Amino acid sequence: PHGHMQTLIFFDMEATGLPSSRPEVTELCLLAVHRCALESPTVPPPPRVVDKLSLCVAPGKACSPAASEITGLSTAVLAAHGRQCFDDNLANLLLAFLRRQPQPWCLVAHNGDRYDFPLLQAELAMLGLTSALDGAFCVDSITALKALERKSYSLGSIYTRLYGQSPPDSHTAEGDVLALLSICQWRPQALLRWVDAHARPFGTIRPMYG
Amino acid sequence: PHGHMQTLIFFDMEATGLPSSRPEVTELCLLAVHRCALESPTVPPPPRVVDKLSLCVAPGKACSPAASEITGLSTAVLAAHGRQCFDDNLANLLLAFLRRQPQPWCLVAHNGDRYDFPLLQAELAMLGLTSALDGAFCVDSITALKALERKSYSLGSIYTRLYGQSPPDSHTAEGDVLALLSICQWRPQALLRWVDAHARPFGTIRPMYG
Ligand SMILES: CNc1cc(CN(Cc2cccc(Cl)c2Cl)C(=O)c2cc(F)cc(F)c2)cnc1C(=O)O
Ligand SMILES: CNc1cc(CN(Cc2cccc(Cl)c2Cl)C(=O)c2cc(F)cc(F)c2)cnc1C(=O)O
Ligand SMILES: [Mg+2]
Ligand SMILES: [Mg+2]
Repeated sequence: PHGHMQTLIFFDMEATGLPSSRPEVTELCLLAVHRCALESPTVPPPPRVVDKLSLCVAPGKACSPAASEITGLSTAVLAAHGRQCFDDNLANLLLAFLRRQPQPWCLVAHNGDRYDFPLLQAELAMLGLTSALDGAFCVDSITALKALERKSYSLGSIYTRLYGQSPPDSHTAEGDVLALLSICQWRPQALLRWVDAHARPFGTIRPMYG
Repeated sequence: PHGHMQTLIFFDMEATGLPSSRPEVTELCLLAVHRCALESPTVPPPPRVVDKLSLCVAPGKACSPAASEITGLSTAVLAAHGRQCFDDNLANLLLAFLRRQPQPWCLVAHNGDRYDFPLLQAELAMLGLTSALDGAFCVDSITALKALERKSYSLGSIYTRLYGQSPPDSHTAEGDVLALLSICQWRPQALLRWVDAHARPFGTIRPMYG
């Protein structure tokens, strides 16, 4: 018996590779927007009032050449920049950031069901924090945007169809979240309605592995 | 006997007004850059690998009309977006974010000595966390950039003198930090040298009030 989502947390991660490789997180971005920014609003500017967290993470293994080409990250470069692994302090930081947002929380990620949600659950499981985000909800924006539009349903393809130019910085987690936000601002009332109707408990997401 | 700063945390806050008004924080942005991004690098792009935290904060009082005009924030709007006050959870979040960066840490803020540093110390003092950032260092970028250039020494004026266009989004904490970073990337080796030579313990910054 959940109510209306109060915060939409636009969410994207980079990783060492695709799911079949048992990947690890290399970058994450959370962009928390209060529902009022969508309910009561060429390309729309982001809301003035948002919370943002963008962090790089040292994975415990090498990125694949393909992963490095598309994400612009490598394990060696992350290490040169002194990045720390996905550890208890990181999980605590994520939770403290989420706690600054009104509940209910809904993570919104493009192909989140395939990529971002199961990998986040796997990282948390490795720390023994298997219930840390049980109270959050989640939606996959490709599922939402397909349903609403009813071709390619990549961020870039959607954005270009809606706006005309290409999105900026397609190759970072932050760039992806910002493009997703812009898409979500096209018809924001409808998007928000769909999320409220379809949000799933994060606890129902199985870890990608382990 | 401190060594070389390992992380430069470009830092800007918005507040309810100027120091003589006993102001409170309304927005903060931390952009942590590893020294290697400056030491071993028209307008330079930001480094690929950075950590960023941008948060809005509910102050315990109204912003002045002048503050609202220049920052684009008001107490009522922050409240409509469900923002929380500057509390223990916030202080913990800030520390957890800083702990993901290699030490020594140096906060870098434009007119930081007048604005950002004393107000941060005042907020922490109100929570009884008077030593929380004792291990950090700080530099005021107006002091640095004056010394290095050796007219207006605002962010916009410097940026325009260095690059040609105007900076983007002069009216947000994040916009300010990003412009500051761009300025710092002009002659980054010299900037970094100056910081290492002049960094001050954050503990020597007196609270703005109280
Ligand atoms: C097609 N669109 C996406 C693809 C990915 C998969 N990638 C990037 C990647 C793309 C190609 C080849 C490779 Cl080798 C890699 Cl790594 C990830 O970084 C990624 C992240 C995750 F959170 C868990 C995961 F398994 C992979 C992530 N997000 C989107 C998006 O639309 O936001
Ligand atoms: C002139 N440049 C700046 C001025 C301020 C002062 N302001 C903005 C403001 C400007 C004018 C009139 C008003 Cl009424 C207000 Cl509020 C703050 O928001 C501010 C923040 C602090 F951290 C503590 C403080 F006391 C004020 C902050 N930063 C810069 C900068 O260069 O980054
Ligand atoms: Mg993605
Ligand atoms: Mg400032």
